[PDB]
Amino acid sequence: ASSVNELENWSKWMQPIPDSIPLARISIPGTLDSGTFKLQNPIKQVWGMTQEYDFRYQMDHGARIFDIRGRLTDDNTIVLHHGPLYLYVTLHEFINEAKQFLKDNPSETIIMSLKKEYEDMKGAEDSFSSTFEKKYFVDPIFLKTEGNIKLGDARGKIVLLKRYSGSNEPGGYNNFYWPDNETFTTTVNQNANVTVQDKYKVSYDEKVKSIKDTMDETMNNSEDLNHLYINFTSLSSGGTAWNSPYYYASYINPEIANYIKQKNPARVGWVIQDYINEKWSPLLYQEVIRANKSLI
Repeated sequence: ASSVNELENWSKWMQPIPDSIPLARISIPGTLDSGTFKLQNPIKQVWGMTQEYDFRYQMDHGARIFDIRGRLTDDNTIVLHHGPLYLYVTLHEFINEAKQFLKDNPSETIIMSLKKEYEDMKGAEDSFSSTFEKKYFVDPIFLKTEGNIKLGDARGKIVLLKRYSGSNEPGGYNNFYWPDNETFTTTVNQNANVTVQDKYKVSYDEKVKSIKDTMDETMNNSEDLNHLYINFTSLSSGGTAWNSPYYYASYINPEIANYIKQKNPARVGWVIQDYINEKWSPLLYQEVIRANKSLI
């Protein structure tokens, strides 16, 4: 309704935000490689794994943006993958948890980034894009409206963020440029712009600076509703032992959590991170949600 105490309820933090506001303006916490919580093997975790708890936990902690990577199986089904590794998760598994969360908390909405992570299996009857639309995207939860999506036409639906080419069914965010490992800017739909900082695999120093720099612009340009700001706090960088996404996340998450606190911004943008949990002292996702206080 009209109170900043509705931002402290994670499951329904999107309730008090007016139905007028374009999803881009709102600042939302997200999860990188959302389906890696099932990796329990040691040599698998230090490489793949970027999250520890399931989707529902992720959503109950305030997360609304999910990085979903997939591969086409010969059984004609889309499954979650981290590079070549088969995460023991599937798409239906994700779409079903979303619906569950959205039924219990209809005041919310989840944005689902979908990207082809691995080459299709030979048995594949149809293509990856076509198989997704024909068998999944056709479900009624997926919002089929485009343009600058308002929080009003998104409640209860799933705002798909296409990150795969060859789409044929309208709905959500259209596939835009997006180069490998770096910060960039391009134009999305009719009325929109995107500045994304996906600088994975880079030094810790450079990384932190890139997050702060990117978050610095979103802060100044707080009233440009026509501008998407995706800020990835993830540091993939392999190296195994204490180089893993977990080692890095221990510093970056709290680090950025303070940055947002101290500065007391009016906009922080869509912040995607690794290891959403409650270990980290400051809590990034909570601070990202809180910066939306300016919208009520």
